[PDB]
Amino acid sequence: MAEDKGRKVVVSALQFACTDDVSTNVTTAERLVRAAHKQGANIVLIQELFEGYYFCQAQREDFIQRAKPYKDHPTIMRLQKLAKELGVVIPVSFFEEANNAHYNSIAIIDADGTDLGIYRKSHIPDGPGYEEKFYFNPGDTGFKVFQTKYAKIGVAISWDQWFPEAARAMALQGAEILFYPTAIGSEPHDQSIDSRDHWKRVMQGHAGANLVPLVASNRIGNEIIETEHGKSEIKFYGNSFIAGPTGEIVSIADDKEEAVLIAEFNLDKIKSMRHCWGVFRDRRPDLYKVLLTLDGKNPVL
Amino acid sequence: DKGRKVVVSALQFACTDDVSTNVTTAERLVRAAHKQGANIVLIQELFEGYYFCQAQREDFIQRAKPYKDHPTIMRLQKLAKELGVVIPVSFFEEANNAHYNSIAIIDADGTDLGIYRKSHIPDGPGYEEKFYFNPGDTGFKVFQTKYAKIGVAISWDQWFPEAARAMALQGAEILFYPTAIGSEPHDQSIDSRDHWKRVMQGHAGANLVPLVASNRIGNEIIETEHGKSEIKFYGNSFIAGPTGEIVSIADDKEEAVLIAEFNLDKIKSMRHCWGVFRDRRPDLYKVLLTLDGKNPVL
Amino acid sequence: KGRKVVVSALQFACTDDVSTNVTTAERLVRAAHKQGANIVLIQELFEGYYFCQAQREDFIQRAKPYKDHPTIMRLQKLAKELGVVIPVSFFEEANNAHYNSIAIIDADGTDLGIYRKSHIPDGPGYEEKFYFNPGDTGFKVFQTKYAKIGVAISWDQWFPEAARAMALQGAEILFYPTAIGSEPHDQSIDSRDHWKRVMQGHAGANLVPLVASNRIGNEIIETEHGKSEIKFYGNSFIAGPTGEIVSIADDKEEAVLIAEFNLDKIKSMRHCWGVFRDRRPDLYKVLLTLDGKNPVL
Amino acid sequence: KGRKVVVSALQFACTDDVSTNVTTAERLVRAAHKQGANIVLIQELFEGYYFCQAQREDFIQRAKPYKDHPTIMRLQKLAKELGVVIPVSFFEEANNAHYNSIAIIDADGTDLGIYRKSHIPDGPGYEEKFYFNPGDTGFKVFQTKYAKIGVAISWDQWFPEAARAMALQGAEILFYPTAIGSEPHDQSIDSRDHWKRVMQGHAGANLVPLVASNRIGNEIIETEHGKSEIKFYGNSFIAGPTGEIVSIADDKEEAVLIAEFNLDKIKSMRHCWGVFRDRRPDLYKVLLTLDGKNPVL
Amino acid sequence: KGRKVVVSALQFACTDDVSTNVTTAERLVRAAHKQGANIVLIQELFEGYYFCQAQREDFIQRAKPYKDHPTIMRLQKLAKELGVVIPVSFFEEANNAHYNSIAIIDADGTDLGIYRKSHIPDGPGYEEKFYFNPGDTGFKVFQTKYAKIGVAISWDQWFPEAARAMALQGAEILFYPTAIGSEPSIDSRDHWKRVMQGHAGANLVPLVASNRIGNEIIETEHGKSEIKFYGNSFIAGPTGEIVSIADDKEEAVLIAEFNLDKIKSMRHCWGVFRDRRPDLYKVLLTLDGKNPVL
Amino acid sequence: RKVVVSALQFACTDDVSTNVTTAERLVRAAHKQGANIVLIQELFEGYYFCQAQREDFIQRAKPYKDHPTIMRLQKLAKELGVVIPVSFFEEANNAHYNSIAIIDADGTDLGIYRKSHIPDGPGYEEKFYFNPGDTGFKVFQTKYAKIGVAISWDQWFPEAARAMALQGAEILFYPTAIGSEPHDQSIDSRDHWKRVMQGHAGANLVPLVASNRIGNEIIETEHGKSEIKFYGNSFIAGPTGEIVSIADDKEEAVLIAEFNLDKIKSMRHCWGVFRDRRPDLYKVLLTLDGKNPVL
Repeated sequence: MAEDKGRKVVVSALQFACTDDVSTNVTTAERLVRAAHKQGANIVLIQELFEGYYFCQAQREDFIQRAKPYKDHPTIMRLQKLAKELGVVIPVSFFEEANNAHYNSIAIIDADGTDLGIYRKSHIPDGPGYEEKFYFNPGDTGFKVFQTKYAKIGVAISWDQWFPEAARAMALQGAEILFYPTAIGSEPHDQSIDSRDHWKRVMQGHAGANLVPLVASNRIGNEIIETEHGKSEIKFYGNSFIAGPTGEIVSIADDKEEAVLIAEFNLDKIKSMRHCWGVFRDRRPDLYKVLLTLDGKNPVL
Repeated sequence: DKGRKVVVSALQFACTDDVSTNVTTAERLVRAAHKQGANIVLIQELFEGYYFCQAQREDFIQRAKPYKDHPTIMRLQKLAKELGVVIPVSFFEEANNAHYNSIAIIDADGTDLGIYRKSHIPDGPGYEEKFYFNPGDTGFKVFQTKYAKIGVAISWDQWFPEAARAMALQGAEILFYPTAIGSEPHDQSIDSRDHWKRVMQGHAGANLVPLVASNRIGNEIIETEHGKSEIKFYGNSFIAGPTGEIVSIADDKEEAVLIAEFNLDKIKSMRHCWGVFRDRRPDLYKVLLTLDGKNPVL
Repeated sequence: KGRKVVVSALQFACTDDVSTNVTTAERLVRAAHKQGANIVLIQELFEGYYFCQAQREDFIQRAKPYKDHPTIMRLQKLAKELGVVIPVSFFEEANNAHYNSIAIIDADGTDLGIYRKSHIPDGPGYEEKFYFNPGDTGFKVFQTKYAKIGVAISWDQWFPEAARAMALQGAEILFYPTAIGSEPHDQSIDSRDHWKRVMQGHAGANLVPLVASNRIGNEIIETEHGKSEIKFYGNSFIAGPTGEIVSIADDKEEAVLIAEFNLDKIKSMRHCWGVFRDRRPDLYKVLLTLDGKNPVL
Repeated sequence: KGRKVVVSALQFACTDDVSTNVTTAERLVRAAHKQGANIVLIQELFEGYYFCQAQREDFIQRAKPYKDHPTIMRLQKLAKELGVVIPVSFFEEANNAHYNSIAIIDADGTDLGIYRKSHIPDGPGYEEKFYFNPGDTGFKVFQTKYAKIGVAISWDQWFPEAARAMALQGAEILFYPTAIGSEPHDQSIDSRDHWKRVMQGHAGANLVPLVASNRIGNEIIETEHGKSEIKFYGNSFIAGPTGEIVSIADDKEEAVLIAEFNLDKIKSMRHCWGVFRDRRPDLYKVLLTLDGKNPVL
Repeated sequence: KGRKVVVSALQFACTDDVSTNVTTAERLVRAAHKQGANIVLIQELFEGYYFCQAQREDFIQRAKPYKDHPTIMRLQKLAKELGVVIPVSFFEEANNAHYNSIAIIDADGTDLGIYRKSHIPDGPGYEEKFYFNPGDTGFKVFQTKYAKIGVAISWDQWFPEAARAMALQGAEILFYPTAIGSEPSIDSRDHWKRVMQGHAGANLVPLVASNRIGNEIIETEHGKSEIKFYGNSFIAGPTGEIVSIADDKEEAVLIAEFNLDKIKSMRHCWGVFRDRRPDLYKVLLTLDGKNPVL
Repeated sequence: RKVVVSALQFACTDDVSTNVTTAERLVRAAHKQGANIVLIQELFEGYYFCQAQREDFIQRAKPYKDHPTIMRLQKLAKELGVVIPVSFFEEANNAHYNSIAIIDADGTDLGIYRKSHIPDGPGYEEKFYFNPGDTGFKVFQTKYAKIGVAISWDQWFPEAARAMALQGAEILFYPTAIGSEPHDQSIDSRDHWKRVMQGHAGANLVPLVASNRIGNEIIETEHGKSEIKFYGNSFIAGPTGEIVSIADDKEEAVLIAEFNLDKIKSMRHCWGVFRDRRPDLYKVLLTLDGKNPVL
């Protein structure tokens, strides 16, 4: 009796705490990637801006200079080594310097060690605790998919995950799995804001509407940043998870543990399911021009 | 709790294949909803009869009727005006040689505010809608009622984030989806109800607007061109709030009246402060105007 | 005297094995070339059975990318070896979209592009809407070594708008690869005469010849509700520029049909007759509605 | 000899009451009119305190739609009465988008349309990116009774690209209503000389006059993390077409600045100077990057 | 703390004898170095009188090729001897085309490449196109031992786009060798400085300008033309503030130290480059404000 | 801005290459007489073929794209530095037009205008050949000036001149081929033709240029020989309508008038008639029958 045929891929969401020291956090990442591969993982997802604290609680001049070029990046070069050694795909999130522009970016490292390129975060959040608009130009790559040894994947970043347009754009270009490294928690100006359920439901919705699985890796722990106006704290709420192509959660972490989440998907069965459900056959792009507005009337240039 | 408040309702009932029975059933539940305080009441898809799209039959097409002087619409305008409630009326539209799965929005004073024509048309065993309906040519609309600016789409439209975003971008404060979905006659292992909820809950959370879904219940057996075909409609009518939470839900067999109050001033303030509309990137969305990921449609 | 072009319609039966059917196509293309053909037309979805009687998940996966398609690549070699133009019908996968498509191969083997079927039929026996996104190429014409040609697919042939669109853009000949027969739900529907008249109208109205290649044979497909059967009724034909039939096959024979046209003299006939001079696009806005009143977005 | 135009920059301190502040605008506009002004410029967001020191939910709901805006409508009445052109800065709600916008009223009261602020500043004291979508009108010029003018907003004034965009589309005069002062996290920043120089640069590069109107006063805002204070530094000015300052206000008093320009003489001095006939747009592609290599989508 | 760099603007009067002028350039480069200069700017076309003033067929001879240029080669030796970066303005012959050009020499004497003057006035009061084709290099930056630098030439000075183009590409200091004066009505010295302070301010990069001084009489098609070049060479900082300036009549050696790391951090925090909108800048690739050029 | 303009008036054979030799040699004399903008008569590539309605004549038409004649008149436009409008019979897929291409002084081809008003009747069976044009009226900005180019029968319609002058036209231009009628030798149209055009100039305050064919022409039709005598009277009119240079009905002519156009924009702008117009009252000009707007 034969196994069910089709390409299988094992994916992983990792969840951990960071210090504001880069060598410590990269060592933490190698360790969890290694544990993930030991559980059979093929593609492994590390959370947003893992090289340090989530520094965007402050709006500081000196924190802008934590950016580094994409070219010859020490963290990327090191994880390229790991990727080739274990035979796994590793997206690497980093703060990019590009002449006078800066971006929250992610380089996709393939399972032979090859850097396949970058995605630059398109949607940039703002407000207390999450002052990203001060640091990052809005991304200019557009939504991208990457052909890896195991799959065509879509990778976007954190706040991108709240936007249906991004998931769909990746899916229309052939993405077979979506990946969202993330940094999200409490909000220092209002301790009654607890966004964790809202956060999951919106992404489950992307998974179900595009009929693709979806991986989110989010940070844990409390971090305190010195700001222009005193110290500010966020408690990162974990809840890393993996969802299947109906938006079912197949694996989930809690709000405090370090975790290695693992799941297997038959990409050929899911392809077949995605097409028979028919949503991509029935879409109406002739009726979607209003999505190219911000205000419901006026197309942007 | 200061601000403009509005009470919405999802209804859920079984249909026969006789229009008079079904409209009497609708009148009964609209009155029950109003009794419980409702301002806007949502009746399910194609509620005038059995869900006839299980078959592909010449005679079934001639069930359509013109938007103009439609008797079912005209009768609920009288009810809308009597109770001062907004009532969207789903009907099978004939428009010269075109046909549409449509919906007419009656305001609380009985005024017909216009129509929306279903945009996304499903197909497959049990749900052969592409055989009857021209794909919709109104575009996604919003309507200004006495109580709120609302966005109404139809059934299968509910699977498409593009449709919810289009209504929200145009100022819709609450979304409405009358529906008819159940089992599928070619495969008894398909159970879409959780998948169906999750995708709608995602629209509500991504646009931060409340969302109302009225779905049919009961078994319906149609005589098709190839023999009997049966669907069991699974109910699960629900109301979701602006973060995607279910605040009110029905099971898969009970007749129901569901009721929720929403404060639109607070929800507006919340939707804006969360920031997604401030942060969208239409400059990077051109690929949504493709089907194949490469070629923009004409 | 003037530019002459010999066209051909092919009519044959299919199994559901690709290699068999392509072998068949190749055999008939060669036979037409031996009789002088420059442009040879193979029927719709000739790679296998007309599977659209069913609405099946597994049949959707018969589709294949346009890129490096093994059937198009095979027939490019044949085009080249023969110096003929060969429109190649295939079921296209393009990411999550799917189309009933056709690639136009020039007489030097060059893939000149594609047209994605625009009008998608539906109903018992012909459940095409389940399988194909409505085409997004628009109507096209293709400059080949012999002629500017307009190629659309099957059900497109019932629409005068398609023919007109092609002719306005310079098509000098129209081609319609086709799959059409009886209807499994009503044995009394016989569409063959109706089908011809409508196509003859297009030919007469635009003053351009027209070529239609249709399938033959009984096909029995297993569907969600049991067996379903179509007898395909052949009647592949070539019409001239006043819509007269110059060549026609019966409803069961395998056939190779040949006809020669003087394209310069037809052009001059088409201009002289006046219609493209007298068209009133100022008064045709209603054709951009479905319902006779509301223009589509 | 030629078309003369008298333009004015206004400068004043704002209170927390809308209708008080619009009356303040009315009084200074009347005073500019009396001294002969044809086009009068009011500072940015003059309806109230500069609220952008804070990032607050409730402050967002201070926005109002462009349609039937009561401050725009009141100012239309005044433009018509006095025969002056008045651009009106306001916080726009447009369904779920919000912008920092300006409506250009013509000397007969006619509302010519709006520009939405393109470049949105950020940082302590000036958290504008929390409130405004980046503008989607693009740079505009408006044809008024007296002159084609280019109006942009505040932070837009640091970008040579905006001033050039407007001059290329025919602006004869540039206007920049502004709100700028000290910064709450660093009392060592005094940007007023820098801010002047950058604008004087635009005037001189395009050979067009330029008007800037800036707020004065200390404003304390209750933020999400406590009181934050800006001292607005005035220095409203008018510059000539070589970038010379012809009129300038101090850092704490109300002012009405007046300057006359001969627009036909300046136009002629611009054509002669030839910079526009000598530009190299074939070499300017890199301006469509952020990072000096990748063109934006 | 940070990379500190000393830059210099030189100003002198030219004779119309080449050896004399190159000897003058060398004397003043050495003097800049003696005061600590790391990068030294010589004014445009310094090997002689400013001749674009005449429409003389004979002055076309003065152009020499980029390859093996006697003046460039001599200045290469001096760059390598003193450890200083020297951009060298010259009149380039290249194959039936001619350009107003400049070649960047690094502190080790390496020839890092060439920029060609992009904007060429077809004015009613010059036929400069007579000598120079419009440049085909586009705007460049060169990585030197001390800094990334952008260099442009004479009329380029007027064009905000050229300064922005160099800045987008990492230029940390801009250099503008020029030559400007007028007949013995108005004088453009303030207009010039204001436009240039403008570019430094908008890009938050320091900016060095070297302009000649002196009267010069050339015989021409009509007869005599005379120009009094007005000097005012200057160095400006990253907010456009003038930190050193020359007068209209004497030789000068201007010196200023910049901390390029502090300036980088200031430039990025001010935020102009984070906030640019290239999606709304297309009209800049038109001449007439409506039609794109090729 | 002192622009010089010319009307030309010459004989045609039915031979493309020779006729192009005559335009060549009269354009050259225009330019030697100081001409900036030089006009060439309608369908000058051969005889006025529209006396017959024959199928083979429709096939005289040519694509706009890489047109033999356009391309040669472009080399010459470039070399002399003169602006030259070029009449030709246009093929466009199955459509056909009576069309004109405006060539600037650097040889630059600036775009086409397509004859809007199509004559009909004996000798002038133009409705048989030409689709009514779909370009609209057009003003081409050239190096020398904003110019208004329409074709032949267009000269009869005040709306066409008025439309061109609302769009910035400083000069109007009309290449033409009119003369005797073959059905009725009593009909003399030369004074009537001159006068209608003079009434436009006056009404818009813009100079006007009408170039026209001379010489006799027999065409073999579907019904026998057919003869027009083309009467010239190629003329330049000023902005009051006064004719300033006028050719005869018989001989080859090179006309010239200098105009101070910045001075004529002042005469016009100051006369007040454009701002005096009442477009709220002109809806009736969008009907054919005097009450039903056309769709």
